Amino acid sequence: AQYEDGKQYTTLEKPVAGAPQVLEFFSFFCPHCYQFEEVLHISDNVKKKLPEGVKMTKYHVNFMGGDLGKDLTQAWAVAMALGVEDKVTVPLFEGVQKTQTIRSASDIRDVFINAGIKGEEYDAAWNSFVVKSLVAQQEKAAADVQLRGVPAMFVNGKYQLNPQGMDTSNMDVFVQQYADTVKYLSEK
Repeated sequence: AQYEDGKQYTTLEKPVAGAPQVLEFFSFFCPHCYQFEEVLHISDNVKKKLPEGVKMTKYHVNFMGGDLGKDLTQAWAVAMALGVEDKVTVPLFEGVQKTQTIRSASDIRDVFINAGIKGEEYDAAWNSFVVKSLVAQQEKAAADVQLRGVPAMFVNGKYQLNPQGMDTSNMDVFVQQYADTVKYLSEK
């Protein structure tokens, strides 16, 4: 057929109960994730095609970058709690990988301050248990899909996107296939 298990996607041996409908994993340290987000715009292209009543969820991962990697997962939790993901995603990627001016937790915070988030507001969120549980949720989700690498995307806790089974040709043909595959999986 057009969409095939083992080609555009794979099927988790162990489906995840109560998982987000569309779950993306990434790291601000991840060069392919930079490409995915800032050049290919995978998230946005996927969202433009998602059915009504389907939400996209995006989690950060710890295993790249040591202590700064975990700081970034905690800051991503802050971004989720404050609902400012679309203000900090680009300057966090560029700060980590382009300018490489993000080297400490304070440098991360600066990105939020510069983006208009009040210091008191960031710090309260940073130290909150709501953010601790969001960090735990992201870690839990990684365990549940038995995550081995980023970027990655899972649909309805049952299917894993398999970009190596898609075409690499035109980045755009690739992006369209990826987005088309997510939509197909969402309706499966």
